[PDB]
Amino acid sequence: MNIFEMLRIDEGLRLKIYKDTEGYYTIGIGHLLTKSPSLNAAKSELDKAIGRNTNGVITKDEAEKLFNQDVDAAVRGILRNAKLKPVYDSLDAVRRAALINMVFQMGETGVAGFCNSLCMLQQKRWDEAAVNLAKSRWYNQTPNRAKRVITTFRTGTWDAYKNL
Ligand SMILES: *SCC1=C(CS*)C(C)(C)N(O)C1(C)C
Ligand SMILES: [Cl-]
Ligand SMILES: [Cl-]
Ligand SMILES: [Cl-]
Ligand SMILES: [Cl-]
Ligand SMILES: [K+]
Ligand SMILES: [K+]
Repeated sequence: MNIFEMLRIDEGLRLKIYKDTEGYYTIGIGHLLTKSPSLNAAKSELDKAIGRNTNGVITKDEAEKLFNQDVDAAVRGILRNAKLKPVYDSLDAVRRAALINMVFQMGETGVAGFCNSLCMLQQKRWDEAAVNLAKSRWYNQTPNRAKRVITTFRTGTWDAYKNL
């Protein structure tokens, strides 16, 4: 297991535009296109992202290219973020993947909204952090994914992604 495999499990793979869990047009492995309700706006964003006129359909290779860019940008963003970098740097590689997963799903600003949990993680109070992480909109709206991510933070293992 690694961050790519983990996010592939949590995000799926779809080659046509679809709506994510929040109703927003997305493609590939969780590549958000736009929050606009306009499908034509989403199709325009897709063509810009891929560099050709796609009409809403891409190949697996193209989905994986966007995914690699998105993972890279998430990590680089964490490192540029004065709130998230110290916590990231304090963690082992498995827990780092859980943090990247959260940032991929909700963005840097959203994860910075988890400061109470982030402090507990930085202090390596793993069970306390896990309890606090679940007191969130995130957990309520995507509980199965959140439970996997939280187990990864609690244990520092890949156990939640083993049967999957
Ligand atoms: S998210 C709140 C913050 C933490 C965790 S306790 C810390 C890394 C120490 N950081 O400076 C804050 C104030 C942003
Ligand atoms: Cl892009
Ligand atoms: Cl296709
Ligand atoms: Cl708590
Ligand atoms: Cl879920
Ligand atoms: K998804
Ligand atoms: K995403």
